[PDB]
Amino acid sequence: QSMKIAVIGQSLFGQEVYCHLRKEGHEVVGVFTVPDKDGKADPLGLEAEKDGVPVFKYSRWRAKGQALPDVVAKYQALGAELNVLPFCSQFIPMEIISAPRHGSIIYHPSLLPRHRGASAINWTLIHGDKKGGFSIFWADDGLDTGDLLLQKECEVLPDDTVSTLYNRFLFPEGIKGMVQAVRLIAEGKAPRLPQPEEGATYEGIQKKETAKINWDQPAEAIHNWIRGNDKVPGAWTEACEQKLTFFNSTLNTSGLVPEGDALPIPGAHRPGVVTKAGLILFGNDDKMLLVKNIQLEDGKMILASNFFK
Repeated sequence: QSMKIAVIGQSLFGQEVYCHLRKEGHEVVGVFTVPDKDGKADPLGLEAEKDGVPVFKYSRWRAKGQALPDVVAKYQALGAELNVLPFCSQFIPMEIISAPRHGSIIYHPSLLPRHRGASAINWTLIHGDKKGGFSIFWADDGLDTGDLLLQKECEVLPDDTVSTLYNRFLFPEGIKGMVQAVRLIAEGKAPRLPQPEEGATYEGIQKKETAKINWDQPAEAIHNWIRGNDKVPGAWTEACEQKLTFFNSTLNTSGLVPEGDALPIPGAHRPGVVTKAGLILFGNDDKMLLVKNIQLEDGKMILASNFFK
């Protein structure tokens, strides 16, 4: 009923799940989160520090092919009965996952078995999926193969980005879903729903490097690529001697015409055009998409229409 929980996670999502668990009467025995980065502490770590809950910060969890003995010891002192992984950027070693009585439950922002692995919201959108959602699932010895506890779906809209889909649904409903899952576990009523084999896909973490734009694709695929990396890590290309990151794409180009200032883009099927509406780009089908914002290599964010000032 009133459980000793280890929270392994990060970000405001992790903070909120932490706060709710405390409000429901559970004891958070410890929090494992990410290091400060940079000069900025993780908000879940800061909140737990306010409360005097143990807080441990790690980027890597392993050495010599095993869980870090340091982390195992710190973890074993806590006596956790359940692990909750609200927003966890990596896979946690099996030695920690399998330790508690009640097991480990994990939030994953896609409709498992679709998009197993990291960056699942990015891959949802990169593939132009028409539905998306999140799962809370029981960790097993596999990679995001564990039985579901609950799953909630939402419609994906044609210009949705990682940030808009997260803020509209996966964040607010996902927090609610994790909290509901813990309540069911506390009550001894949590479902176990084995994942079907049909439709399983896997992708790994999407770092800035692999967000580089492939121009040899139809406009619709390039639009899905840009929005599926917006805002993090940010789809990019090299143009005008710098690395430019593109945000806020749309395929609504009704009434637009390709007149303005050329933006030559090595490797693209046609040059981009800077217009009053934004940056017009062409896919390899000579169809257009429109990018409204550009982030310069130095980090400055601009309206694409203002690129040449």
